[PDB]
Amino acid sequence: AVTLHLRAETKPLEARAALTPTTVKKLIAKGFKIYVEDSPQSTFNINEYRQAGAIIVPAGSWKTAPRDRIIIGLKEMPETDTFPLVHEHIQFAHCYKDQAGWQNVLMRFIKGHGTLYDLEFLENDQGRRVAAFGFYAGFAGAALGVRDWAFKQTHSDDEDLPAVSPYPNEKALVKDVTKDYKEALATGARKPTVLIIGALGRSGSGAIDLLHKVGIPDANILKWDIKETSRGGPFDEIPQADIFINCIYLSKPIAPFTNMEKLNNPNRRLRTVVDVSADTTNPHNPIPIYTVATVFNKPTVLVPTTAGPKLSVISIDHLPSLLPREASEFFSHDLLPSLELLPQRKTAPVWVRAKKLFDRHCARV
Amino acid sequence: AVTLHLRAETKPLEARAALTPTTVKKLIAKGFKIYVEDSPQSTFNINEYRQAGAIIVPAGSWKTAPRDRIIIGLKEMPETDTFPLVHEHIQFAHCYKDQAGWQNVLMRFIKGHGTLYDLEFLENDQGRRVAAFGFYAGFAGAALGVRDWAFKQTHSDDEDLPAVSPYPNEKALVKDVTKDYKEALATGARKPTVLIIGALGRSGSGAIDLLHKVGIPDANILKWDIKETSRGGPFDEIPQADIFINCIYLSKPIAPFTNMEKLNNPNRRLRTVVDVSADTTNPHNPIPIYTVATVFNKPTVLVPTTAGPKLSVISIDHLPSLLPREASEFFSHDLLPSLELLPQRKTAPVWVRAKKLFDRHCARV
Ligand SMILES: NC(=O)c1ccc[n+]([C@@H]2O[C@H](COP(=O)([O-])OP(=O)(O)OC[C@H]3O[C@@H](n4cnc5c(N)ncnc54)[C@H](O)[C@@H]3O)[C@@H](O)[C@H]2O)c1
Ligand SMILES: NC(=O)c1ccc[n+]([C@@H]2O[C@H](COP(=O)([O-])OP(=O)(O)OC[C@H]3O[C@@H](n4cnc5c(N)ncnc54)[C@H](O)[C@@H]3O)[C@@H](O)[C@H]2O)c1
Ligand SMILES: [Cl-]
Repeated sequence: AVTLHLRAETKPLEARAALTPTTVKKLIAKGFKIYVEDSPQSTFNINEYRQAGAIIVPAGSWKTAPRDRIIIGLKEMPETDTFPLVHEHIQFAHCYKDQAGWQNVLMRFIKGHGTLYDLEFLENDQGRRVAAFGFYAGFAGAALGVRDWAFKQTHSDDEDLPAVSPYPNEKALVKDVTKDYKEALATGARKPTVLIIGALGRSGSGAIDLLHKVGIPDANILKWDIKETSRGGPFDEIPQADIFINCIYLSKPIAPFTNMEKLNNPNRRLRTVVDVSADTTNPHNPIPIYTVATVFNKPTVLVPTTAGPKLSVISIDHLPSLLPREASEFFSHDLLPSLELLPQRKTAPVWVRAKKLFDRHCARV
Repeated sequence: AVTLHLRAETKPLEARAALTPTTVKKLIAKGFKIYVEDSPQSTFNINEYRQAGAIIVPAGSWKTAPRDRIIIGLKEMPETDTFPLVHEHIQFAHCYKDQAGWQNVLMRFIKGHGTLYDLEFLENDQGRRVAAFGFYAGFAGAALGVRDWAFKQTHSDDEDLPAVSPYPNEKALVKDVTKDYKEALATGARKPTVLIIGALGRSGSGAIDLLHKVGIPDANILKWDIKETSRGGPFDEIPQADIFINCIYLSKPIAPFTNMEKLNNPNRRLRTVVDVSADTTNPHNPIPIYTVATVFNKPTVLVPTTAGPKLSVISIDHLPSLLPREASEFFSHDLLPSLELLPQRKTAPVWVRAKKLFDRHCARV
């Protein structure tokens, strides 16, 4: 009879939810009791949770909720808040990797006799995260990649892709990319060849998924993972592709995929780099041709080349925000097996690892 | 505007389908035209396919269907069919690994100018299968493993687990297993510990799923993969578990996981071994404790031991046939993205690889 209480998000702009109406309903089928906070920034209507069996409660009511409820939320809590945290919480606390005030954070739990299970460290036994936002970052990344290539075909070099905003569902995004894509083809541009390094992961998968839905031929989509890069870069297949999408979780050092001298070639076809990895400050960044982390309001940045057509990078570090409903559905569904195991949290190693990680980190203050 | 024609299976006791009413409905929405044969032996009611929007046609219609329709089936043609095969066919034809009659099968295509796209060699660019039957193999294996362990609590050593028969659905199989599991716990047996090697793969995840659905604590389920076995065998944890489920894909020699010397021990708790891999014939076999390939009517074989309690092996090589419905849903769902590229089969690499494989084996006659 586990009880869960979905905290409304307070980080501004944040529209994703850690439980969606669909998983709330699955959870109720399993005998969970579920409270959901009314949150007007959430991309899900409160009515959808109500049809699903949720008990609707006011925003912020977690604070005064009985200490049997598990508080589940997605992003970290207000800085303004300094009161002791008494419940077990599930959330991204962003305090395990020395982000300043991480001690304040843990202090509030220590003083409350409260527990943090950190979404970011829910792993299976082999070290893979159970729930991440990969797919839709890759999906959204690819989609702006296409809109950027398309914009370069229909507008002069001195206009940049304008400021982009989130979409209420996937079908609305695909229609808009599709429209821009068809406009590009009317100018006589060749359909893009799109190179994806790291294609077998979550984001690679989403990228590929977007491209199909948009209508780029399958043979136009090159799908590289470990074995295709193993010789080491730079790779000639990068300047030659129209769009290059870097998905990939960087760990090892690794040689660069491409560099300024290979890209300064008047035979270069590459219009658009979409760095889903966005490991820009890393000293082994496989694509060191840019520095700016782009954002929604300014989604692309020029790569100053001496030769070839105008080349731009997308390096948004918050891509799944483009599609909050779908990023929330896939993530909640990724999380749900482990949620089903909350009645066993005191012995299930997914939950025990996360409690021990918490223990290890409190010992550090 | 592809047309697909779902052929009725003729292989004795084959109840699965390559397309389910559910993927038919998704394919129709992408603008495919789908005809479904009305099947005596299929686990789906023809109404389900009719209400998904298939056109219903008699058994055997594919034989004279126009050559615009792609004929999709699951298993092999009757050995006794000799007429020329004129269509594009998608199925498991089993003639690429030199099975007796492989030329005869190919000859039927050569005489007819047909084309085989073999379901078994449908793979991505990194050489991994797009669609296999792993999950419900592991799920059905685990059910049978838990049901054997339990039988050994409630019955005597001279009795073996009774013959099993396909189930109409998951819930039914789960209700049986749960009941037998509940009775076994009344005898004061310890909740079993189940070790799964190959846990991360398709069959591993199926095995984990069943175990959860029957209420085996997550902490009792030891989920091992490539990392956990690198030190190499034998492994002391195998004799110490109640149940061991081998879900590995075996691709090179590796030291055995266990052996009779280690099994021949007063202290051993291991009661039931489920070899889902069922690589009995292979020299690399990592559990060579048994020689017999068990079957539904006789699903365990005795392992003779000189010490410890009664031990059995389950080595059924057609586990997915016990849940033909679910097995079909999961297969058809995995194959679905590939079926969506059929308009592009002449250039989509996944299909071009299969056409290429076919032209290679044809040249061989
Ligand atoms: N920009 C964003 O908004 C955003 C959002 C979420 C995640 N991410 C980031 O995206 C990256 C990947 O996410 P993911 O979930 O898809 O990881 P993932 O593990 O699922 O995929 C990583 C893939 O890249 C492959 N790979 C690793 N190194 C490689 C190399 N040298 N050459 C070729 N292939 C290689 C891996 O084998 C794997 O298939 C991570 O850095 C993640 O933090 C970014
Ligand atoms: N018995 C049946 O009815 C039936 C039906 C389908 C498949 N299978 C068999 O199932 C086996 C696996 O099927 P799958 O779809 O789960 O394969 P899979 O590739 O999806 O997963 C195989 C897993 O084994 C792991 N692994 C490989 N070698 C290992 C080792 N030495 N130690 C530990 N882990 C190892 C891999 O990392 C992978 O996670 C295959 O041999 C297939 O032939 C049997
Ligand atoms: Cl073209």
